[PDB]
Amino acid sequence: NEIGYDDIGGCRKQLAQIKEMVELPLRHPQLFKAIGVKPPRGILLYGPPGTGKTLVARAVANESGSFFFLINGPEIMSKLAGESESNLRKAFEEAEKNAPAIIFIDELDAIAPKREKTHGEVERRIVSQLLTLMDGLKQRSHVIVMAATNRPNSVDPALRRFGRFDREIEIGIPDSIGRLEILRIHTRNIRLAEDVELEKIANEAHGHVGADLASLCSEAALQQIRNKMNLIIDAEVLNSLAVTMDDFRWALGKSNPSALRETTVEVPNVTWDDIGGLENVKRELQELVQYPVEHPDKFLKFGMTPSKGVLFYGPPGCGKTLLAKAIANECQANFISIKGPELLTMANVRDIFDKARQAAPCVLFFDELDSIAKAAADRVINQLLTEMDGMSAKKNVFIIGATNRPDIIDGAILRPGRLDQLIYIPLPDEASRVNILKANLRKSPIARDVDINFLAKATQGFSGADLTEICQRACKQAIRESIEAEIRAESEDPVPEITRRHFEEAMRFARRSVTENDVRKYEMFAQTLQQSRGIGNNF
Amino acid sequence: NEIGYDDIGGCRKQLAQIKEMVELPLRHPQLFKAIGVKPPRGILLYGPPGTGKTLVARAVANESGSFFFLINGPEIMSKLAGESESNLRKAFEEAEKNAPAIIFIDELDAIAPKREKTHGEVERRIVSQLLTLMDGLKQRSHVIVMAATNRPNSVDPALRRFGRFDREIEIGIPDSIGRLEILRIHTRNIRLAEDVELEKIANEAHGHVGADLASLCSEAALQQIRNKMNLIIDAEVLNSLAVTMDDFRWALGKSNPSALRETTVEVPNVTWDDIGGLENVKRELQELVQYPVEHPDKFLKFGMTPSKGVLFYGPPGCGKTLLAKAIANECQANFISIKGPELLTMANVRDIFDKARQAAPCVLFFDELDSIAKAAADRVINQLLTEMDGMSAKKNVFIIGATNRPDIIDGAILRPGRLDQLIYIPLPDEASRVNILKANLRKSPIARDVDINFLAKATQGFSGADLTEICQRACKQAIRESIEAEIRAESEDPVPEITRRHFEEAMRFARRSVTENDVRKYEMFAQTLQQSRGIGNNF
Ligand SMILES: Nc1ncnc2c1ncn2[C@@H]1O[C@H](COP(=O)(O)OP(=O)(O)OP(O)(O)=S)[C@@H](O)[C@H]1O
Ligand SMILES: Nc1ncnc2c1ncn2[C@@H]1O[C@H](COP(=O)(O)OP(=O)(O)OP(O)(O)=S)[C@@H](O)[C@H]1O
Ligand SMILES: Nc1ncnc2c1ncn2[C@@H]1O[C@H](COP(=O)(O)OP(=O)(O)OP(O)(O)=S)[C@@H](O)[C@H]1O
Ligand SMILES: Nc1ncnc2c1ncn2[C@@H]1O[C@H](COP(=O)(O)OP(=O)(O)OP(O)(O)=S)[C@@H](O)[C@H]1O
Ligand SMILES: [Mg+2]
Ligand SMILES: [Mg+2]
Ligand SMILES: [Mg+2]
Ligand SMILES: [Mg+2]
Repeated sequence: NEIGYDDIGGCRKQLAQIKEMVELPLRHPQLFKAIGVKPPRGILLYGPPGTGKTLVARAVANESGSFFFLINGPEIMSKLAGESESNLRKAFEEAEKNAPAIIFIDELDAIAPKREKTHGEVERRIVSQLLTLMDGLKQRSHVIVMAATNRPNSVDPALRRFGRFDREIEIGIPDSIGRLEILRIHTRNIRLAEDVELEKIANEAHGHVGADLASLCSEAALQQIRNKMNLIIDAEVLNSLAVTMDDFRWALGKSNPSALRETTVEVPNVTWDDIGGLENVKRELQELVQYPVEHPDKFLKFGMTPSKGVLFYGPPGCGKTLLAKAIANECQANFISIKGPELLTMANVRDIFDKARQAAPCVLFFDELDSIAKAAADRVINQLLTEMDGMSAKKNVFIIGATNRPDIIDGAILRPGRLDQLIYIPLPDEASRVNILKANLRKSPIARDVDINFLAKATQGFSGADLTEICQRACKQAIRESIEAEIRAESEDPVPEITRRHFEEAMRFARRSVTENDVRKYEMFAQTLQQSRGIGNNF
Repeated sequence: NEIGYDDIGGCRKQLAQIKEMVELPLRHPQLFKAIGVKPPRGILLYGPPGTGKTLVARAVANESGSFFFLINGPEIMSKLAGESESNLRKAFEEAEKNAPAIIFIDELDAIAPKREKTHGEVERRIVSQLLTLMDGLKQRSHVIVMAATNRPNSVDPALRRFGRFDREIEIGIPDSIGRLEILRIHTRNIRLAEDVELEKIANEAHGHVGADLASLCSEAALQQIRNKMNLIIDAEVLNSLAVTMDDFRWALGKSNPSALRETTVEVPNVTWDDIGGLENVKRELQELVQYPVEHPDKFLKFGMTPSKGVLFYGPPGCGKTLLAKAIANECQANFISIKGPELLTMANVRDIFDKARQAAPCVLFFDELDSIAKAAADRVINQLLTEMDGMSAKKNVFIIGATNRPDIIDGAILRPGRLDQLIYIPLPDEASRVNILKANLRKSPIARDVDINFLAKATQGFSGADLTEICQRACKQAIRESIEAEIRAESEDPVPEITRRHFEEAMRFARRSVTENDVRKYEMFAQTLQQSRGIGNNF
């Protein structure tokens, strides 16, 4: 029952990073003496609630082999004024007496809030004592101080300094692969039916931290019990209890994960095959994003630093969002998406650029920039420009912007050193429209009588989103006939695929979302955005 | 006199959940052992004041069969600091000593306010002690901690974490059926006249929580006593005391319920019969809302996910609110209505979307969107967009918007994934007008000389609101004639039905509300909203 590294999933990188700082010095002390390293003695784990950073603490407690002392934030603050000071002092004194040792301070924000913003005098005295104790740890003393907080910005800045907590590890939101690892860990003692495919549950559990995935496994078991209890304890029933995929899907539907609104920094699942049409832009994006990462030596050879800012602009529904996700996928680079409405609803723009820096190859995408232009907006745009200037081209963070309104985009964002690579995403041509329909219909069963070539030549001027709407309306016709066919059978297989007749009905009321007059305006700005940075038509 | 489950009405599902989480593990521990799920240990009951959560606590205390300890937040906070700390500690200690046990903390917000926003130090110490005690409950110990608050957002977020009050049950505003149940519960010991129909009172008591209904019964009985005494104790008078429907209606008229301004999440009472002539829109809304819920298998089969966003637009007074209510009714889905003025009058949009998520099949309606456009407005619209983008299409929450001003609707709301299903609600045609008049006159007696076809022919270009106005004017004419006839009879039924002369009088000054020029503009915007998302007529 004792927790170990095997009970933690989704943070393989972080655990190895912790081991290198807690276990490796003790196993091989001569490595650090040989090279002259100052091994870290302050480690701060941070991340949203439920990510498993108290679990990591329990793992290090039971695996490090060094004396472990656990300080709980609320426990210290629940004591009287004098007794909270003594417990902190006794914590460090015992650690130095039993070196090597690890002091773990869970819920550091409870002990060490910002002194400027702290009201009580006793609380501020505890923060001061912790700083004194942290500074009182001699280099000889083999004492590593670990801390965990889900509010890192609420901690006193003095503690996040050299010599004090100076190494920060993010136990963040797990990705799809990590979610599967957690589910496997939490289903080891739960009977599962043969139809349970935890891979699908992991892929569908967006926004779920390990704490949420633990609840999901628990709830699915209860739903299994509910089904049996409702029908009905006989031993046959007890031996027939096995969580089925239906229970997991029921649990996933009712689940309300706590990390839905957190920014995601995972590699997207969109590939080139999801776009297809924009061949030239694919090649251009590879050179702008892929080459600096894969072939950094060649750029050093030719002596010119790559520009790491791009701007997609064009008519709505032409794949600007898909392109940003596909390129990050090809490079296997993290992807942060910040839609324009999110920016306006929000020192938080600085955090986004901080997250992008932590993700070493990262594509930082600012979608729907037209919202800022159509609009706080001045503060948001100026903050973006300052952060872009603070992002060096030598760091593998690529900034991409997308706008459906190149007519109202501030020229400061196009300045060299900023989104100066201007890529125009036009309406698809007939050949492109064929590929878009093929891409959209991959998952759908289509009858042999459907000619995508005919659809492409009928959807002249149709944006990529419009073509998706035709497919959606084609499927709805198939579902309608499927339901009607089922009623006839019950009241007295029938439609297995999406036939041509469905597409005929789908295209009856279809109209292009971008008018030819609008296309003329977009083609005008394909020639004048580069020149929309001086006086222009303002005088 | 002891309170039990029979004394609680309206919250049947919540009581079932509480039984499953409290009683069922003890009856069949082997049932949980077999499937490897550990029952929960923290339950938070939340809801507006008076909904019966203290009543639920009393019921569980008298029915669970496990040691029950009650902690009243005001009682703890009325004691000195050490006394309050000792009382909490003793509560938890006694609960652990007499397991299985339930600790109920009534008014948890009084004990555990947000520490950042708490001024005193003793309060913070109490909150920290509560957290420590919650974390000190071992898995082996069979202690379930329950808490009740009418201000869940005022509770310390740390207490709503995993391993803490991690399961929340909403004891919310009862619906008509629940109101009838509560009224029946509270009329068990009150003598009722044979003419008392509690169903009508329950239907008419909008915004009444159980406490308001208890007060309503008490006030009706007081009104009966008052009426009897005003005439006048003789035993005949005492035995003639029976609450009549007049007393209940008087009490209901004088009652001022506390939950009037709370958002309602009930299934609406509007059916298709209240609309009539919008058959194509009815079928479309069925396909959009009902099919995903009833036939998810077909959507998964054809491989394309359904869009969960709709936008009604068209001339004013044509039935956009009625359509949303009726579609919510047909699917038996919960309905939340938020009007534009409400949004502008308000971190609360997130609350609306959370409520929508809790109601599993829910139609979230944003009516009178023209108010935002005519206007805080930017913040509201950006929050709406962000929340729409956070609502996955795999969850059965459907978002509908209605606007009488398609000319000033922000294009971001029409983006694919957002309210991209644009449905146009035109002025009714002659047959639609006939159906509207038939629907509006169902409850009203009408003379056989009234020809609805003639009215429909005369009301060319009239909206549904105008036809309802015509009906209201006819009824006013009938009431006036009835009053005049009554006066004549008293000073010396004559008007049993609404004759065609009344309709002739009503139609005399009736004019259409949507001009033909406005009809032309609406018909044009029926072609250009899909295209109002790029440059458009801005350059
Ligand atoms: N990465 C993970 N791998 C496996 N189980 C996990 C993981 N993260 C969370 N869990 C489970 O969910 C529980 C969450 O508890 P904690 O680890 O204390 O969460 P946390 O990281 O401490 O977040 P806070 O800030 O303390 S609320 C754990 O006890 C595990 O049972
Ligand atoms: N080239 C394309 N290939 C395949 N699908 C496409 C393409 N362009 C657009 N789509 C579809 O249209 C949807 C929206 O496209 P996006 O990638 O968001 O382009 P966009 O520039 O963001 O336009 P909007 O304003 O967001 S609709 C995608 O999710 C696809 O379903
Ligand atoms: N669902 C219900 N069924 C029956 N009676 C109810 C119900 N809800 C309230 N009542 C009655 O109204 C009284 C007040 O309800 P309480 O449960 O005491 O208040 P509450 O739900 O705790 O709200 P707060 O937040 O404590 S003011 C109860 O004692 C009952 O007499
Ligand atoms: N198709 C209809 N069938 C029956 N009654 C209708 C119809 N359209 C409108 N009405 C009547 O008019 C009232 C107002 O209609 P709504 O449902 O509010 O339509 P609307 O789109 O909201 O227009 P407004 O601006 O709110 S009046 C309803 O309560 C009905 O009494
Ligand atoms: Mg923790
Ligand atoms: Mg997009
Ligand atoms: Mg109460
Ligand atoms: Mg309305």
